[PDB]
Amino acid sequence: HAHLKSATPAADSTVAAPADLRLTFSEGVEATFTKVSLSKDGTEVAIKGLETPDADKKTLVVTPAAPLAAGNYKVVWNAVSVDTFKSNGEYSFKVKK
Repeated sequence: HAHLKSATPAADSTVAAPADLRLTFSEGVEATFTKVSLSKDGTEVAIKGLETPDADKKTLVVTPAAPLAAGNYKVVWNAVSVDTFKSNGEYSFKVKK
């Protein structure tokens, strides 16, 4: 099972808007089969297809379709690991103007 070790922006951080979100897991994850829901104050934020840039597939990149405006974001993730276990979790962060 893939478990989330760290993310950028970090959980409970307040940051300038990030270019994308990067979730680093304890096991490789499958970008095709993993799903992420990004929302702000209870409204869906559109994202692109997911990606794992590294050979080991341990960092998942979530790219918003348009730049992130200020406010309170929630990330709900549903990972499929490279050994094909499903796991899920969630966290939040804030974007400042």
